[PDB]
Amino acid sequence: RASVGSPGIPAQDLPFVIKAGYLEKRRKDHSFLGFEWQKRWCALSKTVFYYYGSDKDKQQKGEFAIDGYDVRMNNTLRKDGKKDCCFEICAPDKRIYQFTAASPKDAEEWVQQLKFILQ
Repeated sequence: RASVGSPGIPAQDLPFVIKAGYLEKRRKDHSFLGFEWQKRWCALSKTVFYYYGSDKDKQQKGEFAIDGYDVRMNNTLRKDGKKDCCFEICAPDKRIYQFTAASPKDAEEWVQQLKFILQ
């Protein structure tokens, strides 16, 4: 872990938000209670991607800088009728954040926005 954690910032207060919206993020955990894909309010503040339980939370569940990462649509992350709504953001250390959007267009807009930054 880091020596000093990321400051908690209310969702409403985030600066320089390029794009924001509800997505579902896939759980890492093999064994869990509830759904694999958990609803998260996501926001890209400059190059930092924040995620929250809701768009009114006072503190993020987590965040990461996208610098040096890659992004793609991925139609294999689920079998359900949402197969064409999923994309992932891949880090230099092969950590992956995997997301489902409300529609294929919504996912593609996220990817385009991120892809345009990752250069």
